[PDB]
Amino acid sequence: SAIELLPFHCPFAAAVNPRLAEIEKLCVDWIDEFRLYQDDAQRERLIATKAAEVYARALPNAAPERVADVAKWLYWGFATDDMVYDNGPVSVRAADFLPLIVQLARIADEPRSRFGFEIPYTDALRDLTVAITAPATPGQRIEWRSTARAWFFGMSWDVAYAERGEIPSLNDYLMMRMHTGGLASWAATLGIADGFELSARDADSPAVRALLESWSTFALIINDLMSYAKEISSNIITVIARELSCSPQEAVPHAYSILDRISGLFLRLRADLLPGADQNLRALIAGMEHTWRAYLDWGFTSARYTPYQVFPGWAEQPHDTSPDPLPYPAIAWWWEQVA
Repeated sequence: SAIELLPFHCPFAAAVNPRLAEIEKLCVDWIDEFRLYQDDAQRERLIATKAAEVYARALPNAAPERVADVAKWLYWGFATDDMVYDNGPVSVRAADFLPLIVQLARIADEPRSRFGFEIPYTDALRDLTVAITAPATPGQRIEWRSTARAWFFGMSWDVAYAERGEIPSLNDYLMMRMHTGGLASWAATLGIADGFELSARDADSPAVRALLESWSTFALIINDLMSYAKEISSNIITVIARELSCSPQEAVPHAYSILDRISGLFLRLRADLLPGADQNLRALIAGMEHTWRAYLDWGFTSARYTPYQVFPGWAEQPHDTSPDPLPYPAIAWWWEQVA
């Protein structure tokens, strides 16, 4: 059932790499080099995702060659997504998905690994893995490997619920959405492209883990809200509708309440951490700010989610201003980290 989106609140200005044209050209030439499409129509649709633009908005100050390198990860993701999930009327079975997805996780870890059967665009996954990771630091490569594996594991969970034709509880959705959306992998690629890397102390610190998780969650809730109109099983709208036994339209104000309470917590943790933040944590927080705006500015102009959904506009203030923890025990601990 169709919904009406509410305006979005974002206290950060739009930003874009001033060499986007060059970034886009490098990516299109790479798309053609590895033929990440079966026909001209698929080629046009892949280019129309504007994966280069969303990365360029997240990385306005990064070297365009490195923005292009990490954008290949998202173009590959879109090309492989548009193939693997369009593979028959019948839902993909987790038991069929898992043996393929661990092979893709392995190639992200070590592209020299090869298998007796490989899906199309696996050569492209090898190429982008080397392009992204070869110039990176050892620590950045370790982050790339762990966050890629976490995303592939996350995908397996979405496939499990699609196979069962079931909707997860809101608590279970709020735990797993950060994993299924690969925002840890996104953050790892921002580090590689922009040239930053958290200390072990910062990366492990519960305040920074809460910052990363709250940011990951609300960013992917924005993704769900932008993708709903086009989708019409694990969308925030469908999850809340089932949780509260209400209509998808009745779910909308609840979705924006959760969005603004999680965004609100992110801003409190950001305010706590920025004064004492070293150059690396400052760079990550800048990347997080630019990603928030990037998803909104690109999400409503990209063909990836569009028209299906008109931009509902900008909100003067958040839809919910409560500082109280969300009553979801998977993520409630975040609020313990506010100083």
